[PDB]
Amino acid sequence: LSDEDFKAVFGMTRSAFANLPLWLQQHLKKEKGLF
Repeated sequence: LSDEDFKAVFGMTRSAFANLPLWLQQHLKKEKGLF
């Protein structure tokens, strides 16, 4: 994903996402159907 596409999907930047706990990172990936 481009940075703008990432922000569109997850509502946050890649670096913000990386600050989330792993459990929430994985929650969001499943939720959005990615990775």
